[PDB]
Amino acid sequence: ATAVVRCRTRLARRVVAAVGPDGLLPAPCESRVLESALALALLTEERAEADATARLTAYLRTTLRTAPPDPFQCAVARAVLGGRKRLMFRTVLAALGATGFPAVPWEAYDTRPQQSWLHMEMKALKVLAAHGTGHPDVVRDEDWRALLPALEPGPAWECNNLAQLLALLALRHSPRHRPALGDVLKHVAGRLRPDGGMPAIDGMTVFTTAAAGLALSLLPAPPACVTPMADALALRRNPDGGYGFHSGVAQSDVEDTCYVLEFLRRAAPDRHRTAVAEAEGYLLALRNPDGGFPTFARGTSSEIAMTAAAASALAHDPDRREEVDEAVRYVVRHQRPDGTFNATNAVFRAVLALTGVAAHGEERRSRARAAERALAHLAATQNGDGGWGHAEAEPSDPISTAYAVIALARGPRARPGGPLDRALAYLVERQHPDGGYRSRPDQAGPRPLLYDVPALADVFVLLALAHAT
Repeated sequence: ATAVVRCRTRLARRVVAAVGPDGLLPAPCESRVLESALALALLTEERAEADATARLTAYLRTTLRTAPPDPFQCAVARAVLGGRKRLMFRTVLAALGATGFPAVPWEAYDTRPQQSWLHMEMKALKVLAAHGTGHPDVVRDEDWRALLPALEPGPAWECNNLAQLLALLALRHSPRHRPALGDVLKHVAGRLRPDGGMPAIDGMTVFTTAAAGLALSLLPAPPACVTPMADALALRRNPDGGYGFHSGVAQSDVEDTCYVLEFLRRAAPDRHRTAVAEAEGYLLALRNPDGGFPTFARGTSSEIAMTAAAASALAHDPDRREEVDEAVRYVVRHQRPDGTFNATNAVFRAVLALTGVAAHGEERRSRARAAERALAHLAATQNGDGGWGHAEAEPSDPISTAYAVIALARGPRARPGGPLDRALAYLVERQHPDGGYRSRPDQAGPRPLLYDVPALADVFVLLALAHAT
């Protein structure tokens, strides 16, 4: 056939091959400087795990020399080797001796409990700031109580190594929590990767399996493995009907749940009808009065990408027309004067909602105009090699390009030399001999700090090729 179809075929064979007999696509996360530096600080202050501390140290020196991350993580590493976001990051550096502690009232550190990861991280930072400024009396019992999960053995609570490491750095100052510290330090040291670093998270297998299942379910003849992958996802659903990003993550989120719902709707709508209905209920319970959807917790601000993803995922059931149209109207109202709302991810989400949801009359025209401007922004920012980078002046990467391809697949048909044609040729050219893709990562957490789940590059390119072919 075409070079594009041969590319899609080799990639689909690779993604299918990577799915295991348990139905999951493994998605380990690479070591990250921030968590590796915090682990080094913790083990060093506790004079523990000598072999792990030396490997962590060599990992940090190597990584600064050969592949340095963003400037914040570099300063964190050098500290250990030698709005609300600003408060968090400055307190981390101050905890490591790199800057002064923010001169803020202590209430600056208090956060809403349902943002449960951030809540524990900010309690830990409050405790470090209270001790670091010489006011340990400030810490109240409810501050310590929020940190208790960090003293449980096994993998980190919510798969979140940053939250556990910050909590332990705080807890080692408390005489009544120190009996539990020795055992967890053993578990922490046991997490080091082959390169000697600490990963940000245990993995992203739920997110990655769902997105791959969706991509596979969009092929002309989906492979048989979509059924065990649907099964593996549905038996991991949380009590509220939603999905966390990995096994063992109790905090459901909208983005994971939308990928699972979209996949299940295509691959197992009857076999998993109850899981489908429960994920729909999860999303509907989260919807804000303005018609948008938050990332995790209702009452928190609606976000464009989450609003667009939920609109698309809910559009299947005709009983939800009202909710879906309100969400798409929210997307139209929030388009920026340059057609926007990395750069290409939100455009992808918005364009699929703008063109997938059925509409006629004046609303059809309004949505069509919005999608045109978004696809025009993509055409205007396309790089000479046919790809897109994570911002307009950045070199191309396959994942940013994959997102743009999914959106452009909803525009006019590919013409030779046109933007979609050139983007597909870019992806064809970037396929590695083993059939896969290597890419700059685009997942962030805590925003804007990137972490690298390499399995996602193959999956998002496959999703793009499946949409575009």
